[PDB]
Amino acid sequence: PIGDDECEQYTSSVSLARMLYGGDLAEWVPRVHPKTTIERQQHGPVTFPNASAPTARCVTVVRAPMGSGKTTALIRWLREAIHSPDTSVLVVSCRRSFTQTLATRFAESGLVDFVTYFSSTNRPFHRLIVQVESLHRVGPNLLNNYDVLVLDEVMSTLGQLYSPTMQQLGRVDALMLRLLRTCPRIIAMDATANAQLVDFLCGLRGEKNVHVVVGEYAMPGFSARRCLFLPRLGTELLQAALRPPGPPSGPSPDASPDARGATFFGELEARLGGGDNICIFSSTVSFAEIVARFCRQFTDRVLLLHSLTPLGDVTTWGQYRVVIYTTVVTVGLSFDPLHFDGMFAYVKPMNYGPDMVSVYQSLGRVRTLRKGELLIYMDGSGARSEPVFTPMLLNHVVSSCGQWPAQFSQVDTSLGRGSRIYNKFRYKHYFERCTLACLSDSLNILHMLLTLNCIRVRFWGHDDTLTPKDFCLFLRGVHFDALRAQRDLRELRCRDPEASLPAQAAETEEVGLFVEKYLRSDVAPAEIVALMRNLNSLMGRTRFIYLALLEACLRVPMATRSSAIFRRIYDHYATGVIPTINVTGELELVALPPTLNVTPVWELLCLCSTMAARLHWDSAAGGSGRTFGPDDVLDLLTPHYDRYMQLVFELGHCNVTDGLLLSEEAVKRVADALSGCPPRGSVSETDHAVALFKIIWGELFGVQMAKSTQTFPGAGRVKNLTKQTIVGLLDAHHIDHSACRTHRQLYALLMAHKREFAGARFKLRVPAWGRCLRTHSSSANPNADIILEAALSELPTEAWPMMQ
Amino acid sequence: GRPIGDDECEQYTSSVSLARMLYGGDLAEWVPRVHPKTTIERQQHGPVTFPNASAPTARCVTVVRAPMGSGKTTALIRWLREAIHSPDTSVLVVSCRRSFTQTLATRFAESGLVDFVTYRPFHRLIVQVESLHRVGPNLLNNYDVLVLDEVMSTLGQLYSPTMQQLGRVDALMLRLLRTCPRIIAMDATANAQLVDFLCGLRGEKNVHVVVGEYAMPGFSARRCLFLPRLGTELLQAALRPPGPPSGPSPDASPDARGATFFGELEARLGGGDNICIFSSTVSFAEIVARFCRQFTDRVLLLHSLTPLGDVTTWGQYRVVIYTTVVTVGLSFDPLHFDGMFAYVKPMNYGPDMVSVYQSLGRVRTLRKGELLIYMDGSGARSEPVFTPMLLNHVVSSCGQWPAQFSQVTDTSLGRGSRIYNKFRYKHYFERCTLACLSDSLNILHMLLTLNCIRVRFWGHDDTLTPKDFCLFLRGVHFDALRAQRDLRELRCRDPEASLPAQAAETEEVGLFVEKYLRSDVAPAEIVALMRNLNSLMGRTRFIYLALLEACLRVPMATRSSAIFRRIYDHYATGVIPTINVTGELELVALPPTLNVTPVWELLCLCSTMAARLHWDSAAGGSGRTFGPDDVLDLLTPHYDRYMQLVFELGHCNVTDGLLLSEEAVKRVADALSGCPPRGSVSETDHAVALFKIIWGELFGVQMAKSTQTFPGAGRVKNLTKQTIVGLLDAHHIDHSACRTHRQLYALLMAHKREFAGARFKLRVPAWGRCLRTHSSSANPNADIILEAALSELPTEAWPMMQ
DNA sequence: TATTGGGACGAAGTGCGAACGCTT
DNA sequence: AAGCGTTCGCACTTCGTCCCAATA
Ligand SMILES: Nc1ncnc2c1ncn2[C@@H]1O[C@H](COP(=O)(O)OP(=O)(O)OP(O)(O)=S)[C@@H](O)[C@H]1O
Ligand SMILES: Nc1ncnc2c1ncn2[C@@H]1O[C@H](COP(=O)(O)OP(=O)(O)OP(O)(O)=S)[C@@H](O)[C@H]1O
Ligand SMILES: [Mg+2]
Repeated sequence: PIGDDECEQYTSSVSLARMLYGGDLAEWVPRVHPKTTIERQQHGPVTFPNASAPTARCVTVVRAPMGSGKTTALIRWLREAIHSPDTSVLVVSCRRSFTQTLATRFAESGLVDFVTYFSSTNRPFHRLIVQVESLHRVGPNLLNNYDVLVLDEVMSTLGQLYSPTMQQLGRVDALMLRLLRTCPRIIAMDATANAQLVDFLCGLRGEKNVHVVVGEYAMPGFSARRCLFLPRLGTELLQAALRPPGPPSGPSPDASPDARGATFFGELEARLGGGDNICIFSSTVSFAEIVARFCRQFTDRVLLLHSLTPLGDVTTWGQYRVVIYTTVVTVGLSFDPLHFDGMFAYVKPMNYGPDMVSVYQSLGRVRTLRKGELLIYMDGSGARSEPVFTPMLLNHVVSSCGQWPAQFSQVDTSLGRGSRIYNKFRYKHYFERCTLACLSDSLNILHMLLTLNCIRVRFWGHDDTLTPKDFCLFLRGVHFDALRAQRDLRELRCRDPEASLPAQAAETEEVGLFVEKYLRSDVAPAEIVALMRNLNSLMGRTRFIYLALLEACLRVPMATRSSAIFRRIYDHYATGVIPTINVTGELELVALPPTLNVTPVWELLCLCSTMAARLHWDSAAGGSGRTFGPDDVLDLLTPHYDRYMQLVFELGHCNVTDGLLLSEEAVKRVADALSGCPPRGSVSETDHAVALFKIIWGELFGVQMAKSTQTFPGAGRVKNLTKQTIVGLLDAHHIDHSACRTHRQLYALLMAHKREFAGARFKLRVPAWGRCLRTHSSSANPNADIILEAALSELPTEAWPMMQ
Repeated sequence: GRPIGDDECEQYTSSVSLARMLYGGDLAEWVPRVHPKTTIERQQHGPVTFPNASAPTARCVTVVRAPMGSGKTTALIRWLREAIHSPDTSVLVVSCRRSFTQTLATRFAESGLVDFVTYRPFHRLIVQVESLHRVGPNLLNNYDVLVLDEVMSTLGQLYSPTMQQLGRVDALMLRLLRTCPRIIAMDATANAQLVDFLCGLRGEKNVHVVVGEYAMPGFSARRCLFLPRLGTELLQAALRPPGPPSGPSPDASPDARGATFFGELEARLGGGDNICIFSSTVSFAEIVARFCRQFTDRVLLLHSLTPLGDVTTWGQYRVVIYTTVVTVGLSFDPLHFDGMFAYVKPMNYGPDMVSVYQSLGRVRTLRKGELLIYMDGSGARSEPVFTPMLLNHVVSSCGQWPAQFSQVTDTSLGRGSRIYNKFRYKHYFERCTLACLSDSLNILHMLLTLNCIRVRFWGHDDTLTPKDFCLFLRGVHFDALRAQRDLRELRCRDPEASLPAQAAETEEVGLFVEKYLRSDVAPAEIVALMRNLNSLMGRTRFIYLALLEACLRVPMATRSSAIFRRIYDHYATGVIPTINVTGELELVALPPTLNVTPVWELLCLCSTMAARLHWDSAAGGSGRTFGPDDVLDLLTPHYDRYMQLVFELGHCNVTDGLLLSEEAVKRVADALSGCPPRGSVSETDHAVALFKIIWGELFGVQMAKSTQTFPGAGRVKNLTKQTIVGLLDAHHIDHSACRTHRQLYALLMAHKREFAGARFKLRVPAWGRCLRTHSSSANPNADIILEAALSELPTEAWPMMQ
C-alpha cells in the first residue's frame, strides 16, 4: 500500500528542495517585494543591466545555471562599470579556479592581480582578485573603499564561513560587513542564489535598490544531457567477472526477467565492450577501486583519481579510455575538449560524506558528452531513516515570510556567533548536512539541482512523468535492491597490493566517530592507520587510554579535584567502542569495559597531571617543553615520594582485576618493572627517583626519558637567545654581568662561559603515534565533546537531598 | 618526622586571603584603597545603629555588614520609624529567609497597615524573595524606601534549582535598584562586589558603608574548639553488645593529643550536662544517638525524615540531635543547654559552610559557652582550590572575581541578565571548596571569626603560623582516614528505620539522580527504585525506557546513526547503583554493545507510535485514549518491518550486551510465542496481541481499560472547558439548541451509546514516573547541555578535500 | 651446531654570520 | 637613518632504534 502519508511527504520533500535552492524566485520576489523588479531570461546567454546609465539599480543579484556564459556577461559589464581609469574595484571568489583564471582572462582592463603573497606595499591595492579563505592577510591594505563589488558563487562565498578550514573568522566577517554596505555598486551571482539572499540584500540597501535576474538557458553540453536513475546495481554480473569464473552449471535463480530493471554494471559492460570512451564518478573510494578492477577486463587503459593519488593535470584525460574520479575534481578545472561518450555515477549519501551540492559541482566537470548519456545510481544502504523534509517544516516555512528555523525545528543554550552574515545563512549548512540521513530528500535535492540546469531527469520505466505513487514505489525498490547487494561489496573489497587501506578505513562511520572524539581533525589517514594498528593490542589500548585521560585532566583542571567530575570524564573517554586494525589488515571493533572503582586510577592521574604541568607538557608539540636534570626529577617526586611508591606498588596486585586499566596483563607489567628497581635506600636518592620516574611514565603512558643536546637549559635553543632570557642564565651561576647593552655582546659573553652549562639533561618524548591527540593547545571548531568539557568546567555540583 | 619548610606557606596564606575576600573581611580596608569618595564607619561598642534617616546627612543608599547577634532588626526598627513620615510614604521589605516573613509583620508595633506575603493598594508589604515572580507584577513601579534584608541570601535564593521567572526577576530587582531613592541592605557577609555593584548603579559619592565589630555575650561570644581526634576506639568499646564488656588494650596508652570527640562528649554527658548535637550527615547522627541511649533515656533525634518539632519542645531532653532542618525554622532562645557539639563533613553533594554556619547559630545561648567541632576530611583528600594563581589574578584586578576555576573563557546559558552574572562567582566558589579540607576549614574559621566568636584549635592556645596549621591539618586527615573503618563496621543495622537517609548520602547515588531522574525526588522513592533495579529484567526495562524518552527530547537521534551512538553510549553504558535483597547498596555495570542497530531500529519505531499518542511518562503513560481501531493505525503504516524486529531480536545469533542479553532474548522469544500466525484470525486482534508484547515486555508498560465516558476527558461530576463543545459536532449532526458550554453535556449523554467501543490507555509503572522527560522543567545539568549540542550542531565531513 | 656486536639512518639540536623590522 | 632586539639558513653531529651477519 501507499500508506496515506506518502502523498504529503513526497510533495513536502520536493517543495522544500525547490525552496532551499531558489527554484521559486520568480513567484516569491514579485509577491513579497513589489518594489524589486525581476528579469526572466528564457533563451540565450545571461545579460546584466545597463552598466553605465543612471537608471539601473545599484544592487543586482543573479540566479543563473552552471554553463550559461556568466563570466562573459561579467566581462561585458565590468569593462563598462569601471567608469574611469581611476575607478577602483574588488572581486571575491570561493573557488580556486577563478583566482587563476580571471586575472589571466581579463584583457579589457589593466593593473588586475590575483591573491596577495609578496606585493605588500605601504596600500596601492585595486583590481584585486581574492580567494575568500585568504582574505584576512589582505584586509588592512584595502583601505575600506571601492567603487564596484563582484561576488560569483556567492552562496559558496558566504558558505565557506562554516568550514573548519577558515580561521580568524570574526575579523573577516567584520570586513565583509564593511564592503557590503553599498559604498560600491553590488553584483552577486550563483547557480543556487536564493530568497534569503534577496531578502538579506534588502536588509543592507533597501527594497528600492535591489534587482533580480533569473536565467533559464545553459549550453548544449547540459541542455541536451539526459540523466536517468537506474533501479539496481547488478553485482551478480560483477561477481561473474571480477572474480575467477564460477562453476560450469547451476547459476543464480533470481532476477531471470532482468527483475524488469537495467543494472549499472550491466549497462557499463555494453559501452566498454562497444569501444566507447567513458568516465565514472564515485562518491566513495571503496567502489572506485572496485570499478577500476572491473574495467581492466574490457579495456586496459584506465585512470583512477582520488585524494591519496598524486597530482595529475586534467589535460592528460585525452589519452585514457576510462577515467574514474571522486570529489577531488571540485578544486580542479573543467575538461573543455570533446572526448567522453557518456558518464556514470555512484552516489552514496552518508553522514560524513559529500553534500549533494558537492556531487553536482563534480558531475559538471566534463562539459560535452557525445551521446548525451548520464546514468546515476543512488545507494540507499547506510541512509534509510525517517525523512527530514516533513510537512511539519513546510507549514512553518510557508506560513512565515520564507524564513527557515536555525535548528531541526524551532528551538536554546547556544554558542557565541558571528554577525548578521554568519547567522542569516546557518540554516543552509544545517539542512545540507541533515538531509544526507535519508535517500528520499537526498534524491529530491539531487533531482532539483539537475532540473535547475535543463538536464532532462528521468527514472526507469516512467519516460515522462511521475505521480507520488510512482515515486514511492521506486524507492521501495532501490532501498532493498541496494541493501541485499551490499554484502557483495565486502567480498569483492580490495585485499590486493593496490588496496588503498588508509582511504578504505577512513570511509567507515566507526572511524569517523572516533576521529571526531579523540584526535585533531587535520590528521592524515596514513597516521590514523599507524595508530589503529597499535590499539588492537591490549597493551596498546591501555597506553592510549591512560594518555587520553592525562590530556583531558590538563584541559579540564577541575577533574583533578572533584571525584564526581572525574567519573563523567572517565565514562566518556575510557569506555565504549574503538575501531582497530588487526594483524591481517582487516578492521575490527573493540569494546572497552567499565570499572566500578576508579579511585586507584584517579589518584595516579591526580599525581601525574601536576608533574606534567611542571614540565610544560604538550603531546602535540612532541612532549615536554622543558629539559630537567636528575636532581629536578628528585625535586618533582620528593613532596609525595612515599605515595608514588605506594601507588606504583598497589597496581602490581590489585584486589580485583576490574575493567581495562586493572586487567590481568596490565597489572603484571608494573609488578615485573619493580623487579629492576634498586631497593629503597640501597642507592642515592638522585638515582632511585630517576628509576621510579622512568617506571611510572614508562609503563603507564609509554613515554621515554631521552637525553638532549641543549647547551643552555629551558625551552630555547642557542638560535633563540633574547635580551630577557639571557639574564636568568646570568643570575644563576653568578656570571660577572655588567656587560655592554647590545645583545651581540651578551651572546659573546655566554659563548665564552658555555662550559658552566655542561652536565646531563633529559626530555620526555611521546611515542610516534599519540603525537596526534587533541591537546590543550590544539584549538578547533566546537564538537559535542568540546561543549561537554566546557560544561564540566563551568557548572558546579548542586546539592541533592534538599530542604527546597 | 615530616618536612614542611616554607613551600606550603603560600597555600595557607592564599587560602585564608581568598576566604577573607569572598565574605567581606576587608571592608574598611579596601574601600579607602579603591573607592575614596564612598563614606565608611566602624561601630565597636554595643548594638549597631544605622545613620539618622531624617537629617540632611541621610545620603542615598546604605549597606550594612553587621555580625549575627548584634541587633540588626532592632536597628532597622529605629531607622524605619525615622524613614516613615506621613502614611502616604512608600516602603517595601525583602527577605530570603522564611523567619522574617512571620516575624517582622508581627513584631512592628511602631507602624500600621504592615502585612506579610500575599495569598494595587500594596504598601508596607513584607515578602519572601522566592514569591517575587507572583508578587512583583502586582506591585506599583517605585517605592520611596527599599530594604534588602540578608541581601547576599536574598539574591542568593535567586540561584536555587526551583527558581521561577528568573529572566524577569533579575530585571525587576534591577528596576528597584535603579530608581528607588533610599535603599538599605543588611547581609552579615556583604562584600566588596556588592559595594562595587551599587557604586556602579548609583555613583561612588552616594553610597555609605556600616561595619559592625561587636555582638552580644553568649549569642556570639562562645569558645569554639576544633578537635584533632574522633576517638572511635572508645565508641566501638562503648557500643559493645550484651554479654561481657571486654578488657582494655595497650593501643589505648598514647596521649591521643589530649582530646577526642567521644571522650569529651562522654566526660560532660556523664557529668550531668544537657547537650545539642548538630551533624551534617544523618549516618553519624544515628550513631551518636546510640552512644547516649546507654547513659540516659531522654534522647531525641530530629533528622530531615522525622516530623519537625517547634524548638520550645526542646529543653525537656538531655540530648537533641538534629541535621540542617533548622535552616528554615526559628532559633532556640532559652538558657537550657550547657554546651553543644557539631560534626561537619565536606562532601560534593552536601551542604556548604555558610549553611553549616547558620545551622550552628539556631541554638542561641549556652550555660558554659562551649562548642566543639570535628571536620571529617575523609572525602576531601584533594589538592587546594584557593591557589596563589587565583589570589594574584583577583587582587591585581581591583578585586574582581573570575567566576570559574580555569581562569579562562562558550556555552552562553544566561538565564538571568545582570544580577545573575555579577554574583555568579559566589555560588561557584561555595560549592567548589567542599572538594578540599583546608579551604573548607579556612572558610568555616572565617565565618565564625567574623561573627565575634573566639576560635581555637586544640593545643595551640596563642596563635597559628602556616606551619602549625599544616601540622594540625595533616593530623586530622590521618585521623578521619583510620576512624572511618569503625564507622563502617558500626552501622544503624536497620531497626525498621532510616534506609533512605543511609542511602542518599552516597556520592554514587547523587550521580544517578542527576543523570536519569527529576531532582524533585525524595529518598523514600529512590530506595524502592534501586531495589527494583537489582533484577536483570528490571535494569533492562529501565534503560529501554530511558532511551525512549531521549528519542523524544532529541529528534535527530531517531534518524542519524552517528547521533544515536552518542546517546546510547551515554544513557545505556557505564555504572549504576542498585540495592540488593540483603538490604545493602551494590554497583552494577552496563556493558557496551558493539552493534546497536537492533536497538536503534526498535526505538525508531516506538518513538513514532509514542508520538501518535501523547506519551509523557511523568504525567501518566499516554495523555490520550485509544482503541483497537487506533492500534491498527499505529502498526499498519510501517508494518513491513514491525513484523521482523520483535521476533528477530529473540533469535539473534550472538548477544553483544545487556539490551540483547541471553536472559532478555529468551524472555522476549518465550513471551512472543503466544502470537498467532497471519491466518484464521482477526487483523485487529493479531495487532493488539503484538502491541501488548512490544510495550509490555521491553518497556514494562501495560494496558488499562478506559473509565472515560467520552474520548479524552470524560468524568461527569463537574465539567471542564471545551470538552463538551469539541465533541458535540464531531458526530456530524446539529443540535441547534444553545451555545453555553455546561448545560450542553446532556446532548453527549445521548451520544455516549454510539461513541462507544473498546478503549484503553498505556500506563507507566510505579518506578518509572520519576524519569526526566520532554515535558519537564529544570535548571541545566551537563546532560541537558549535551542534548542541546547534539540537536543544534550538524555533523561535518571528515575525510576532507585537503 | 650458537647467539649477539657492529653498521644506517631519522630527528632534534649547535653555532656563524646574517636578515627583518624600527626608531634618531 | 646606524645601532640594535627577535629570529633563521645551512653545514654538522649526537641519540636511539633496526637490522643483520658472523660467530657457536
Ligand atoms: N578557462 C576558461 N577558458 C575559456 N573559457 C572559459 C574558461 N573558464 C570559463 N570559461 C567560459 O565559461 C563559459 C561557460 O558558462 P559559464 O556560466 O560562464 O561557466 P562558469 O559559471 O564560469 O563555470 P566554470 O565552472 O567557472 S568554467 C564558456 O562559454 C566560456 O566562455
Ligand atoms: N528569633 C528571634 N527570637 C527572639 N528575638 C529575636 C529573634 N530574631 C531577632 N530577635 C531580636 O533582635 C536581636 C537579635 O537579632 P540578631 O541575632 O542580631 O540578628 P537577626 O538576624 O535579627 O536574628 P535572627 O536571625 O532573626 S534569630 C535581639 O534584640 C532580639 O531580641
Ligand atoms: Mg559562476
